[PDB]
Amino acid sequence: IVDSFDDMNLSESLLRGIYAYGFEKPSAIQQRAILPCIKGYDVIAQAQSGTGKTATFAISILQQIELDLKATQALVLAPTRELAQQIQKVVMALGDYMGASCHACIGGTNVRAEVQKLQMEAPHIIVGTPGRVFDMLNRRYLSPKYIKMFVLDEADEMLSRGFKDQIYDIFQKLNSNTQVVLLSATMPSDVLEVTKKFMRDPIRILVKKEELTLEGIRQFYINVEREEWKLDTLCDLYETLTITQAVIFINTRRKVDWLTEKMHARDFTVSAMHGDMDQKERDVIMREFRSGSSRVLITTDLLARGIDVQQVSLVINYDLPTNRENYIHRIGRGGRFGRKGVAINMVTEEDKRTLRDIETFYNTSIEEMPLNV
RNA sequence: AGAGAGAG
Ligand SMILES: COC(=O)[C@H]1[C@@H](O)[C@@]2(O)c3c(OC)cc(O[C@@H]4O[C@@H]([C@H](O)CO)CO[C@H]4OC)cc3O[C@@]2(c2ccc(OC)cc2)[C@@H]1c1ccccc1
Ligand SMILES: Nc1ncnc2c1ncn2[C@@H]1O[C@H](COP(=O)(O)OP(=O)(O)NP(=O)(O)O)[C@@H](O)[C@H]1O
Ligand SMILES: [Mg+2]
Repeated sequence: IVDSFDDMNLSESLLRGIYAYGFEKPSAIQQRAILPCIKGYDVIAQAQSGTGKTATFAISILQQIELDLKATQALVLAPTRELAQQIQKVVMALGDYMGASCHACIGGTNVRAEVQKLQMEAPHIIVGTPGRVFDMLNRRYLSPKYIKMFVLDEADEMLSRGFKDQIYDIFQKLNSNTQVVLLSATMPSDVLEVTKKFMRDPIRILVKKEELTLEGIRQFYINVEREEWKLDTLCDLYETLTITQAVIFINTRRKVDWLTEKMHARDFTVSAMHGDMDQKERDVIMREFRSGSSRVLITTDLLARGIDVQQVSLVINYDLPTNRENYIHRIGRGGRFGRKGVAINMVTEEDKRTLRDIETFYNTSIEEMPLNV
């Protein structure tokens, strides 16, 4: 445990970028994981939502970069285009002063423009989503020759059944000596088993499941009775609220579109976000929510992981998540870096089992919503 | 399953 960025043997010009970004003291995960990452160990880093995992790996990557080698030295993957873009902006701002280059390799962007930029000069760090990154590797416009660090953010999503093969196909193009770093708020037992295909006696920084939920996010439930409409329950509640910014999670794209329309039909101002929209529209919606121009986003799990909007203080689970790990991530959209937030769960009878599994596994208190608001 | 995840 190192409690000061000055105590981490970081180059002075990386420190200029850290302090310019506004950080003053390292968070708990930063105090524990930056040094092992810099030293080149494989690291599994679990830590509570919103406590600074991004800068943990960005700082470690930037300290390792050989700036005058104009070649890609580090590859970071994320499960969604929005998260990859967010991560890219953090690395680029931390690395700006020292002159590290960081390029986003994500789907839905002009390929010719990207290929020309890569042809101009290989960026030091690539942050991307797996499909586009593997495409660029396969076309040979991205070279793995000097990649010595491979970071999976949201690692347990990236190593799930639907992604692990994409990750493994990219991993095949990397040198055997590549350092591997995995970070997530959740690290379930099945994923930790999978990590042996990727990693060599790694350092494990884990959180006890009964201590994972954030103290500052008050969790509540509302029972929806059999004859009641969940839509009325949300609208009645939504009226009695003064929102700064809020996220409402829905399990399907179809239902996001439907709910957005219903809410507009009751003169509520919301915007919708999901993965079947054009990337230009996704970018606009995200930008307007980050800036505070729209106050309430209705979304799928596209935005459950990693997305950081400080002003979000309210999460509503209109549908409960289909796996318990996404519960942690969804409610973690509020309460970023020690702010107090609220999460509200709508619970129909068929939802009780799901919510019960969440409560007992994480040993967390979910209380009946009071009238205080 | 859902949700994500290249190009054309
Ligand atoms: C089991 O096979 C796979 O894992 C493959 C396929 O799944 C794959 O083709 C694949 C998709 O299939 C429907 C969809 C996909 O995203 C969706 O659809 C995109 C397009 O619309 C659909 O093509 C648009 O964006 C996404 O919606 C927004 C990415 C993707 O990448 C793949 C791929 C295949 C070849 C390739 O270079 C030759 C690059 C990517 C997977 C892959 C394989 C290795 C490494 C990473 C990813
Ligand atoms: N040392 C720090 N001091 C102050 N703010 C910080 C520090 N590190 C990170 N932050 C901010 O805390 C917020 C959360 O950081 P982020 O890296 O997104 O968290 P995370 O641990 O990855 N959360 P998640 O992916 O949802 O599990 C961002 O606004 C960061 O700028
Ligand atoms: Mg994160």
